[PDB]
Amino acid sequence: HMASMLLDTFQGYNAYSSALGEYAKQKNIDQVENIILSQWSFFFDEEQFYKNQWYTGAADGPVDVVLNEDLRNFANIEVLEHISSESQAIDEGRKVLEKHGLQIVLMDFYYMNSFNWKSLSRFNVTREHDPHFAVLTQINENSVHIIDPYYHHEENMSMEDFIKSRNSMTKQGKISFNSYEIFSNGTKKSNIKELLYYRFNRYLQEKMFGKITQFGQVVKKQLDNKDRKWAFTGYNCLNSVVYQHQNLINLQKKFSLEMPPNLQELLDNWALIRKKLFEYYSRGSYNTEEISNLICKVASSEEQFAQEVLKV
Ligand code: NI
Ligand code: NI
Repeated sequence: HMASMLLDTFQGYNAYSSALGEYAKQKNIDQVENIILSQWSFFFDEEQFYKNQWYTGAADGPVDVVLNEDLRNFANIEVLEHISSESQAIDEGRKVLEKHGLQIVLMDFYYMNSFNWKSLSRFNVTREHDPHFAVLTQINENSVHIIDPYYHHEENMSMEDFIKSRNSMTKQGKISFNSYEIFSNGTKKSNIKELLYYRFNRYLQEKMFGKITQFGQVVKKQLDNKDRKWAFTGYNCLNSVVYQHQNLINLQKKFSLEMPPNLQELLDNWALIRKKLFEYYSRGSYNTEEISNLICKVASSEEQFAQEVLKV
């Protein structure tokens, strides 16, 4: 685990958007960052909930397909998912690094050291096989250098561990050396007002606020206080929603946008939902009716907010 201070890597709103945005920043690719920072989305998969997979937040994953569509539609940027093999992945990395200097790779977070596993043991943290996105910067004789943009860490990983991480079965499915090529046959210029108008229109038309209500209604039905792991998953999933709210506050300041006056209050409500979910998971604090009521209140507040944003 890393000695130095944290890296000033692009946060985005999830691991995928973090990696795309950090890649775009380092390689001077315009549009990508603004398209990420203007995203406004919510999903809920009740099937994923009862499999205790990542069932809510800004976007399904690990690959953010809606973000890929936005990059194509707004900037004519195509993010191609390549698959490779145990015998080919490193040579293909060498070719990518010589041409581009960076390779975006799907990795099993289990093998990464952005989290100090030794020190976290004390706090009853488990080391899970979760998919994550890293940026490969260097291939050496027996090791590689990777950046973790989402967690603002970097490390030298053994060639053995790097290959293992990129060939691993995770809780969400199999990695086979997946990498992400950012391509344009002719980039297109988008604007902040267009990006927000399209996002907030889609949010209302697809009734994404309804998916918050669904999440809340499903929380209300968790009557078993002895099985709370869903609450930790929910806590982690909603980080993406907090990041979108903060990203929109930061867009408002940068571009002097007119916003409804309760954006910070909505962010605060999401932070409270996350606090109550974590403390419920951790030591059984609060109750599922209390948490459900708050999720259903924010659902209505988010519907109203999206309507008010589209008027201005
Ligand atoms: Ni650290
Ligand atoms: Ni800590």
